[PDB]
Amino acid sequence: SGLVKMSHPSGDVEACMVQVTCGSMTLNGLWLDNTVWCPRHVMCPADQLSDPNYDALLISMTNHSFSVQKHIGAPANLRVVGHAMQGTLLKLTVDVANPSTPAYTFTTVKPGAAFSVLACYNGRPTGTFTVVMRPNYTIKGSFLCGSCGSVGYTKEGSVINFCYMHQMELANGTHTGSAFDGTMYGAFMDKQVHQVQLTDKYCSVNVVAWLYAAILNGCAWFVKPNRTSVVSFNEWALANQFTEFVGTQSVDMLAVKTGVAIEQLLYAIQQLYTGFQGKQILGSTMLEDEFTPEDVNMQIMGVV
Amino acid sequence: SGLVKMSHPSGDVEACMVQVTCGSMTLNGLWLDNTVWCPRHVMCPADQLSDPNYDALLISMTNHSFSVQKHIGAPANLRVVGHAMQGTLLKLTVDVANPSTPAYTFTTVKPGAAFSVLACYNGRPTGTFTVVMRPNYTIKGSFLCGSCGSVGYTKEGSVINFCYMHQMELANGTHTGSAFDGTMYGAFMDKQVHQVQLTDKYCSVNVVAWLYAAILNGCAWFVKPNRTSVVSFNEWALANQFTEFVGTQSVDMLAVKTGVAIEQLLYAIQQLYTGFQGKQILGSTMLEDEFTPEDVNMQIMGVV
Repeated sequence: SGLVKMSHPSGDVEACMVQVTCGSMTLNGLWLDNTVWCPRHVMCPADQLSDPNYDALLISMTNHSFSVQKHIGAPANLRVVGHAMQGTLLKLTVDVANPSTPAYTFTTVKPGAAFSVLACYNGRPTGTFTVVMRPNYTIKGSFLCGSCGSVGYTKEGSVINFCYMHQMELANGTHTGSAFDGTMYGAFMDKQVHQVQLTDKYCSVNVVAWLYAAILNGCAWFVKPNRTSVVSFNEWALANQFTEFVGTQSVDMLAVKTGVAIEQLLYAIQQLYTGFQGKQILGSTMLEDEFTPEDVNMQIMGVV
Repeated sequence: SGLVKMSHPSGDVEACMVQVTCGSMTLNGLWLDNTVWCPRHVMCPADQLSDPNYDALLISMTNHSFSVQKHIGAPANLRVVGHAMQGTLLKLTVDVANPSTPAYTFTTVKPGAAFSVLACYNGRPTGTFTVVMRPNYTIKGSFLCGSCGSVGYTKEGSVINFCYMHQMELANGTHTGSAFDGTMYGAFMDKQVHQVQLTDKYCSVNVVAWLYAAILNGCAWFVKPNRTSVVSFNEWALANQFTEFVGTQSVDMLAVKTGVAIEQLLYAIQQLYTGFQGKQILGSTMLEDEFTPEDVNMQIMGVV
């Protein structure tokens, strides 16, 4: 038992991390097959970061403009034999295939979904943590200068699904990055200008999962017969900084196991959101929304 | 910026994980040099887990009684050529040295200290997370049947300091394990009998670090001129389920950087522990105590 912020083991992804240098900029890249992915702002002069012209920067580059170094294991320089731009990423082609390329896919995560991040500096992994894509298309991470190109991923068995490449800090503790089609989460521009974000909201389905997690761990004082329907809750949610609730089979599995209906927990939320008035739930005194139904099923019931 | 639950990259330790089987029990082991460490309850018959006689079980074993399998990378069976007991661990000697043995040490962590855990099942890493050794010598982890032998570690540069091998669940979400001298944290016995724990307490020095972290991230409403001395706070702490505060250079670095005295934050705690009365600190409405001064210095100020 117990529910904690859990990340995937990072070794498979560590073996794919490299350093990319262009001009007066160095950051991290992802080496899969003969391709190295990295943020395109590696091209920008380090003092021209407000409104860059990336199309103009690209045409001014040649293969010689890039250097790719692997540090992990034993050092190797990876010769660049092609360069292309895809949205806010560069795709560099190198003359050697990564012999440690995992089985992988690319995916785009939606608000409420969790993924692991491997934070890297100068091509060297330094830490890993798990985040949830927020309803305003940011993540609440921990990133400093040097961290761009750090990657986020989920896994399906042994298959790694790469879903995030780190690009920027929008406000204190508030971050975003690219999917591997080169689109920025939240459509934020990769330049240093003021960019407003939507307000953050509670991820209702994750709150419901965490309440089920609390029940499964001996904590159920908040459960009453009273019910709020999904449709009624969702109208309320929009008025009160909660996401609309969408049920899944993963949530249903928790309702069956506990015998507590989703609707009982929707009512509870509506009583609990102004505060627990002295009480605690799994050691917290506010609603927790970064544990997904899949996370709860995996950690507590051992189901994947 | 941003402060999150951060773990070390786990790849170096993944390469040391193996499966150990004895009798009707299988669990995880740690392979360093020619040694494989694992919990000694792998010896116990799966239906004799209340009061085992480990001395008697040991003498009934031979090298043939153990099988060690590596799954990571390409499978290998590691021939056992010696067995010994050290407290609540077995030390198995195998006929091949792990070619991926990291630079390492063994250490024993103290209450308030954080470390990374690599959770493993059947010799296969499944997740990683960070915990803090609690004041009652337990950790708040996430572990199921099959997880024993999972390891915890800190790092000093490239050196891995192994400090925890998982052994048992004491209560819901409440765990303990061995240091590598074979002593159990909290002196809990490796048998299935009722074992009382001391009450948990807030780790005051980590609360202070987190408040400094809040200041560094634009959150400082709780700072006032009022001060409480360390000696006065510590008398109070013992009456109110807080640890006694012990300053360190790591904390001093935070006080200098922010210009806020430790004593101002000790006063704040004394006002905040009954609740924040509607307010929040870095998205929390209760005191957070699992971020250490070193963690805050590393994540926010980039200092190690």
